[PDB]
Amino acid sequence: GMKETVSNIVTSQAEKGGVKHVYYVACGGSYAAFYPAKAFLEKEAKALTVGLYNSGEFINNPPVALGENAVVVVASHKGNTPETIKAAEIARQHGAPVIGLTWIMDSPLVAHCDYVETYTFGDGKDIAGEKTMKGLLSAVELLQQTEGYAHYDDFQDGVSKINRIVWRACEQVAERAQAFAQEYKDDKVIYTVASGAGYGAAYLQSICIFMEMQWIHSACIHSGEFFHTPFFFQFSEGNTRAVDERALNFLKKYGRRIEVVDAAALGLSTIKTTVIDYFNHSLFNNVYPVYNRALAEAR
Amino acid sequence: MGMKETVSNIVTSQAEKGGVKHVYYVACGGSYAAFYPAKAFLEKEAKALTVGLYNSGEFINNPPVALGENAVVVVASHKGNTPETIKAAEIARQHGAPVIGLTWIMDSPLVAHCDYVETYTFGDGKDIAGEKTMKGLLSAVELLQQTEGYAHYDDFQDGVSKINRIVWRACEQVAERAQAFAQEYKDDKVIYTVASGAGYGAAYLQSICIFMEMQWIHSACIHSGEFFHGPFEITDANTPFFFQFSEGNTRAVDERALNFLKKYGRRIEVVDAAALGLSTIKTTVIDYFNHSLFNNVYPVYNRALAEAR
Repeated sequence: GMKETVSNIVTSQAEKGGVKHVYYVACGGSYAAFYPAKAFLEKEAKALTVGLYNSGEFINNPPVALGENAVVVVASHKGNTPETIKAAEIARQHGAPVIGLTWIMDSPLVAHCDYVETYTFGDGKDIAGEKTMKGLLSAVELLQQTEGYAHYDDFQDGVSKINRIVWRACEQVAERAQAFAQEYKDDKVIYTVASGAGYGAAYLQSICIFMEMQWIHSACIHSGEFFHTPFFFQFSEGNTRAVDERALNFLKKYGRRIEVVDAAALGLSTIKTTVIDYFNHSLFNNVYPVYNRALAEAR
Repeated sequence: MGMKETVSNIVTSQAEKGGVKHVYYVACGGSYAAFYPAKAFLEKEAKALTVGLYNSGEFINNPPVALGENAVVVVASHKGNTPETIKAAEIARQHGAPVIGLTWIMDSPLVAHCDYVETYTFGDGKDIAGEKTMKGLLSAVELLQQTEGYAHYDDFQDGVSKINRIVWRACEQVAERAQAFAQEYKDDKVIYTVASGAGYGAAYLQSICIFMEMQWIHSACIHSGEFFHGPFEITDANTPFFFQFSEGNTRAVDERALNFLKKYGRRIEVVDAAALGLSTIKTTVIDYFNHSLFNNVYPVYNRALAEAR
């Protein structure tokens, strides 16, 4: 478990000055999957630092605080990406404990980590166990076991709820997804829009899905960026909902074509407002496939 | 010298309160990516100091819990009237965090909500040594030097003394190529920028600003790290790339990406810091000068591209 893994780390490093620095390092889909974890530590930590790196950049330009007071968390689906493996090696060379997240438990990556955690994956998976959620649980536990986390139980409550929310949401959007697919099957460019701890899910939707999967041009616009062609709009619940609302109003005043995917309409608010931020990504990242499958099958 | 003094006042003021432990850079728009080098600087170089970089909207709606008496907030607003950025300054001040404001305008409403104000050079013929990005960086270098010490302080200052001349010469130097670029690309509906490292924000600005809102050409900014491995899925055949070839610790990342794109025969406009005279700056600090180079060279390319229509 993450709890136990972190316990072992906090123990192993206590005599070395403790855990002061957290680095999430991955490529591609796995990089975006750690954005909620970075957002969590940035919002919630008073002592711990957090950094999120592309694996290439990390191995070519490691931080000076990489050492015995750093924990490095690496992710690679197949446990094969050479740059992420090299990140783990470089971490261990500096005396930093390495947690690997992988689906393939005897991949090359496992050989260069101190701890390995796996996640649920594919159709039918339980969301409470998915990669993003393991990344978040690493952050939650690293916080809780170093400085304390005031909303630990609220977070675990959220973990116990998110699977049911997502399965229901996927059912709920299934009709709209059909219409969306009709209305957008000829578009060569679709923007995504998001903010806050869920931003990474919209970034994945642009890059991994529209561009790399469907040869549709895309960019992901932060909601705050409009002040200073259709839009696939991520309307979050929690502390940046007001940022998103302002952006949506703006877009509608230009009569843009906008597909709105609203966390509040999809039942996310059974999660307590103390932690709801951190569950936007898991909602959107597991709801978008309904829209994407429909889009692809209209083309 | 002014930024050294400001930070000196803050270090003194926060000393009997536990010291400065957290630095936040907050802005909208063009000011925001302008602080990416400062973020990259503290992330690479600091052992104790945390750094965060925020859009003002997100800062005011979701402020970090560490915002308090051991935090410093640097806000930037050009005319000093971004309501969100004024509100960011006010929220910090309410939390007991010293605020440094960056503006071109000493009279602006922003000045009334900052503990300290620094101005910066602006417009054509400006001293790059004094530009917004550079003041952001100097806040970071002084905050680090005056708290933990900074091993490359003098090298950093050397860089500051050279950057203005490097940038003006590079602007003259690319004038011819910029013409050719303009002709080559005048008919294009999509240009991607590519970059890595502490200069990435300049490539982000180049996409989202210049391209996507000066020629209304679809653009996006892609990190060099995306082009390490096949398959080549991201774009179709004819989509071209405006490629920021950095000097410093991520040059190798960029070199890999560049070779990947050439291997697949892509249309690439290369702007190379190494070929524009940045390499007089010591390698200990050269990462931090990429932004100021590219952000001040791109105008030449962009003016010619807009004219070629």
